[PDB]
Amino acid sequence: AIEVKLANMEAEINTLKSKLELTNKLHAFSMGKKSGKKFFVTNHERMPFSKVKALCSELRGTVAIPRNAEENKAIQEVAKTSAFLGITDEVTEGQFMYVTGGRLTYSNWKKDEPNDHGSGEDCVTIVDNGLWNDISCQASHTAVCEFPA
Amino acid sequence: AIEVKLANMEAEINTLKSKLELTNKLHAFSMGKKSGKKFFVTNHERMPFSKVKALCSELRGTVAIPRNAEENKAIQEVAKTSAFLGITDEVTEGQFMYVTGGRLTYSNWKKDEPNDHGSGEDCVTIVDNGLWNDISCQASHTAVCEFPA
Amino acid sequence: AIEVKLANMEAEINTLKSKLELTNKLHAFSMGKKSGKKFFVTNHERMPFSKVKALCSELRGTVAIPRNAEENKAIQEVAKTSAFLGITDEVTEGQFMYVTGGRLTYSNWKKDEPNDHGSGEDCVTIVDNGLWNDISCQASHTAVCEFPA
Ligand SMILES: [Ca+2]
Ligand SMILES: [Ca+2]
Ligand SMILES: [Ca+2]
Ligand SMILES: [Ca+2]
Ligand SMILES: [Ca+2]
Ligand SMILES: [Ca+2]
Ligand SMILES: [Ca+2]
Ligand SMILES: [Ca+2]
Ligand SMILES: [Ca+2]
Ligand SMILES: [Ca+2]
Ligand SMILES: [Cl-]
Ligand SMILES: [Cl-]
Ligand SMILES: [Cl-]
Repeated sequence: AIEVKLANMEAEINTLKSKLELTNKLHAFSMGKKSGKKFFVTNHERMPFSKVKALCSELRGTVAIPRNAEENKAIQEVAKTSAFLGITDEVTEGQFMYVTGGRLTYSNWKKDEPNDHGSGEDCVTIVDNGLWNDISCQASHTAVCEFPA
Repeated sequence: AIEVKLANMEAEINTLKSKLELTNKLHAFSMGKKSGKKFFVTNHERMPFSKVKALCSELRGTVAIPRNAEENKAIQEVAKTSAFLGITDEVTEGQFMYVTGGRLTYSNWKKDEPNDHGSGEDCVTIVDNGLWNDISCQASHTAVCEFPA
Repeated sequence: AIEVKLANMEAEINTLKSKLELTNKLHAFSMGKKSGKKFFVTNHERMPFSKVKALCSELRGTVAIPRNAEENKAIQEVAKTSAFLGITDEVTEGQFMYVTGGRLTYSNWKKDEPNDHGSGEDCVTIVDNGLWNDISCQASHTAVCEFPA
């Protein structure tokens, strides 16, 4: 009994793991995930940067970051409005870095941006043109999370 | 060995449970669930109130109920068309009650409504502009379920 | 007590099985699955027929198959563009069959189709107005999968 039931439950657990993996594949598919491409998702809610980071972190994802023009357009299409990107110069003013770490390898700054305007701007929002504008991390913009290809 | 295998399997199960909860959170988010707000969702199918109740119950949710103007707008945008709300005045005519219990707090009745028109109207539909109209429970309207925040 | 921990594990696993089933049901509901009806899903990606089959099969579904006009309309609404159907005449030219078996019954061919045009056309796409056109299986069209009622 004991050992047989124990061996069975290991197979029951592996079966459930396979099923959950499949469920995740189906949900990603219905969410628009393209083959071998990272995908972006939003609940269309606007909130401050820290809340977006906490929200995407919970979902085991990260705040959306475009690494090229294609991804930048992908994020733009998903958000439909201004959306925070996972990029900030909070550590050293004027020096933008990915929240995941490192200096920028691609950018699409609007003319004369980033400018740390007025009282200060350490976050970044992709606007309705695909262009970028640094803005207050306290302002509320659309939450867009990113998941791996 | 046995006690160690069992311990290791309990660990795997806990991990699977967390992963499943993550799948549920990502799904709700992708479908528009707002932070700290109830999750409203529909399959766009129209059916009698009894069927709507059975359907949401089977999903472990309940027929959508607007507790305030914010929730009412939320349900309105998810439904798109006329949809049943989890409210009826089946016990005492004129006394609308939530299917989950309690007297109606918030309401958004249309002019000249509720009117218990014709042979009687004990159910409620959110219609145009998000206003409410009492209607026959046997009539077919969109099924919108709600899940907790 | 080993036996008590084992019985609890059995209860934990069964609880997970029920919860995963609920997650699958809720996701299908959110994706538009109507009661007693099969449902269709797409990620809007365009690809050759063999890729669509492979992808749908992996999700334990199949390339969408319109068995009647209601389903055809449903597939048309989900796809939004030209999409492959789970129907081909690869086995015997001129004789269309479902990928899962059986000779084609209901059909919605555009005038003068199918025509096995040029070097040949053994696949089928639902196009404009929801009508059908036989096309090369090597061409890339929208991937739409169907799942059981
Ligand atoms: Ca600063
Ligand atoms: Ca700055
Ligand atoms: Ca700026
Ligand atoms: Ca009555
Ligand atoms: Ca009444
Ligand atoms: Ca009425
Ligand atoms: Ca042929
Ligand atoms: Ca010919
Ligand atoms: Ca042919
Ligand atoms: Ca043709
Ligand atoms: Cl700031
Ligand atoms: Cl009634
Ligand atoms: Cl072909």
